[PDB]
Amino acid sequence: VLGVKPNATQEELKKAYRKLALKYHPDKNPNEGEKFKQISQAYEVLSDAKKRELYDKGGEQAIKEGGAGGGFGSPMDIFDMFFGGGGRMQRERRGKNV
Repeated sequence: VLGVKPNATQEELKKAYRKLALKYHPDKNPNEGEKFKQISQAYEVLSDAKKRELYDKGGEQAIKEGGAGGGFGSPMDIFDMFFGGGGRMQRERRGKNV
């Protein structure tokens, strides 16, 4: 979904969300505002110390987007999916029934 390969740097991803926020600029807060929020919060996860480290240490090779029963959600849910195998697989897509 992000158009990036497993060998992508967090910097690119950070850059992507910035563009995403500009691109998915809702200007309709009550309707498309939740979509923005997901990028903002997902971005915030990316900008999270632990998440950056974990990706940097040994996550990159898994960042291929499995899709097949991997916990598919929204484009921003990617991190929620990757960190969802620890008792969070029962959760829902971000922006589903909010």
